[PDB]
Amino acid sequence: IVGGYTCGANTVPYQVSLNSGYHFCGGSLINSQWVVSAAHCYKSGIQVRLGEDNINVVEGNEQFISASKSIVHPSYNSNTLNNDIMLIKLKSAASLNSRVASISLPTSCASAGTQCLISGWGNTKSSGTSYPDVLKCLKAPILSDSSCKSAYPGQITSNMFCAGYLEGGKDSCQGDSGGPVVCSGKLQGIVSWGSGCAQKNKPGVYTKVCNYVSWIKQTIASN
Ligand SMILES: NCCc1c[nH]c2ccccc12
Ligand SMILES: [Ca+2]
Repeated sequence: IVGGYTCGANTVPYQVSLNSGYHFCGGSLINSQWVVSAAHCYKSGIQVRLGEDNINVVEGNEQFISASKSIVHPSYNSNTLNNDIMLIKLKSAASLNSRVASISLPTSCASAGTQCLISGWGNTKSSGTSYPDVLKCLKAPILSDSSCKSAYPGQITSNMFCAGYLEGGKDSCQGDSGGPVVCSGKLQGIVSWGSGCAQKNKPGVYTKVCNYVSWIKQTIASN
């Protein structure tokens, strides 16, 4: 997260870290046994890390649980990043508490101008590289479809939205991928793609979770 703030430990209880020997992606806990992330985050050998703040230190609130299965969306296209969503099932159910908690799925899609919280352990520089150990947060508005389409001609599908600032300086970034965009207590987005981080006129692009609720529910119900 570029231009954000330190969230504070365990203040974003649904935020998970996906670890394959190192943190590679974020995710959102949506029930005791399932995580939602980006399809571009797919790999084998994932351990889900819940209750994290400093990802490099064991601070006492973590649960580390291996993934038993991953389900990439059937229509994901890695080239266009259309349908950039994936479910991860835990080998065992997390123990839910104040510091490890699920986030509700949307009942309706959020509008342009809604204020959201974006979070992650990704790069904090738009040109350099610096990775934070503690969770970073950004408050950002959803942008109009028209402005998003204008920013990225020919690339924005019905399954994506922009959030952020056209002026630059505040954005999600590398390593934030798969992480949450929560608006009014609902998961509305997943960190998906952008052109660089925090560049003028290149806001971040997010998977539109509201479009996937039926798939997520049905998938969970049968897996
Ligand atoms: N807005 C951040 C989108 C993003 C995800 N992974 C990345 C890697 C490099 C640059 C941007 C990104
Ligand atoms: Ca830790």
